[PDB]
Amino acid sequence: HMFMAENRLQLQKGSAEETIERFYNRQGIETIEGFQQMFVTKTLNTEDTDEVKILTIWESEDSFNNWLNSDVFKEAHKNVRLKSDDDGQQSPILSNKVFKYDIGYHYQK
Amino acid sequence: AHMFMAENRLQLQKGSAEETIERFYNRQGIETIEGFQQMFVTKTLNTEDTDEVKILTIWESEDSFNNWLNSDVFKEAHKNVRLKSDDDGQQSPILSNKVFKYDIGYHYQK
Ligand code: HEM
Ligand code: HEM
Ligand SMILES: [Mg+2]
Repeated sequence: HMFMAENRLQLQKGSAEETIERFYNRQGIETIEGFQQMFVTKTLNTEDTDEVKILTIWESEDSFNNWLNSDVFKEAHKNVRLKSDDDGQQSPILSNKVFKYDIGYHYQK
Repeated sequence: AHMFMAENRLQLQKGSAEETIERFYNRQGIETIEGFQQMFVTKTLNTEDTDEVKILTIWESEDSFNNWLNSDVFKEAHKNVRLKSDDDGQQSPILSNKVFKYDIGYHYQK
């Protein structure tokens, strides 16, 4: 079975679009053996905080862990700040939460 | 134009995720919809008292999804689906569902 890891970003209202633009060019995730796909989504119809989800699809959980442990993961996140960080005041990113999934079925037309 | 994702999130009785996922192996018309691209059916990995299965559908547009939602094939696919809360839902492990909708701002394929 494939594996999915989600990073769920809790953002200030209206900041989804500027946040998504940060994901346009790859920073090495694609070099990890077992990486397959990524989607970056904006949750529609939110009334409070904006929500952006980063969905990554892998041949296995092991592949994902390999990326978490990689230098490219660190490089991609080096200038990322939460609003709570000492130098993070201007960041619209409030928090993140990671979700993990077994992919029990996939179909493509 | 951006792809669109619709999610149906199922809250399930503990232990019923795998049997529920098997119900999605066979297509029931969604593949005939103009704009339909992909589906993923997932089980959440956690320590909660209920199982959670998500059905993620990926479309060329929200319009395409709306067409499917209102279609005969949607009705056909779901005609025998019951919730535990239904009068005739005794054999159903499905406690509830909730729909979520997303704009896909970016996609990359290796
Ligand atoms: C620790 C909290 C995290 C925050 C606040 C965060 C936020 C961000 C931001 C803002 C970017 C774009 C960076 C830039 O401007 O160059 C990024 C990159 C990325 N993040 Fe996170 N992230 C976190 C951890 C994670 C985790 C745990 C995952 C696992 C799914 C993840 C998935 C990704 C991916 C796939 C990229 C693109 C990587 C690449 O192209 O190589 N992030 N993250
Ligand atoms: C009314 C609440 C719903 C429940 C309880 C439910 C549950 C189910 C179940 C158990 C199946 C397998 C059918 C079978 O056993 O033959 C199914 C089919 C399916 N459901 Fe739902 N569903 C609901 C509405 C939705 C919605 C709103 C979506 C939108 C994402 C969706 C997406 C799908 C898809 C893509 C299939 C496969 C259709 C095909 O192959 O043609 N469902 N649903
Ligand atoms: Mg808004």
